[PDB]
Amino acid sequence: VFDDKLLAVISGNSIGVLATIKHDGRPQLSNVQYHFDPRKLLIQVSIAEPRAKTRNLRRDPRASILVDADDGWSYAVAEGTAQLTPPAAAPDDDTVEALIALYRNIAGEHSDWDDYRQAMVTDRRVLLTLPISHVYGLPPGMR
Amino acid sequence: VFDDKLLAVISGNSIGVLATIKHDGRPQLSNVQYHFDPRKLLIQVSIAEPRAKTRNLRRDPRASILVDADDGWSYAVAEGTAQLTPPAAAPDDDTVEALIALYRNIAGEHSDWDDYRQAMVTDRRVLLTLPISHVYGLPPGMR
Repeated sequence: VFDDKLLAVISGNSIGVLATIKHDGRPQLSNVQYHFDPRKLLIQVSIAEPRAKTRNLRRDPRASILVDADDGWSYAVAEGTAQLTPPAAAPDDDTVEALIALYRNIAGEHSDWDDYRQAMVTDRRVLLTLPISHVYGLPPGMR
Repeated sequence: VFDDKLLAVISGNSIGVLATIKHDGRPQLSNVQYHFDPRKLLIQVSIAEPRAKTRNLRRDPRASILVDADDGWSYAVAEGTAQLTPPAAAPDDDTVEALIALYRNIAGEHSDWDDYRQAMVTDRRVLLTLPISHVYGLPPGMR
């Protein structure tokens, strides 16, 4: 279904442009760090619980992330309907535990897990899981 | 002021991620080459009529462009309402002249302007002018 060349771009990077839908219908853009599960074909990112115009994400979870290739203009865009965990509220709740696994997948073992836990709570962190439904873009070539 | 920091990010780059809105309301992402006019605070890009982004802009002109700072992580996002010229129809029309102006600003003096003129018509090129109405993001020093 998906172009392996585009999936390779996603696999060879760890940051991209996340796009969600604001109340007025306009996309909200940001540079985020992500984890890509190549078998389950899903992308995971950590965000603070949205507020104001960005909160619309809660009622319309359609999202996309653009990832840059290593050549001149190539890029891949993963599209899907995001699933969100409730915001982190306790240093040991299910959400934080899930965010610890995400951190491990993206950066590895943290130096002060206790600091991390409180940071997640202070930022009302949400783990956004985006199962990939559509992949498009411009595939890089032999180089 | 703070906006000056976001505008400096935009002024210091020539590529960004354009987000248009699909027929169904979902964001559509792609990258684009651009020229920033500090004089009128405009972002100018060359797009082809048949492309998805152009068709999206013809129905809903709202657009956003995210640009990375020189650190590749900090960024700025320009939000505004796109103004599109009709597609180049004749080698000497105003749309072509506007595209010649853009080419000079982005790449410099073309070797064969007559060839460029023909090319713009063949590709149904359009000049996208995005006056920056609002800017947001996390400029250097905030990440």
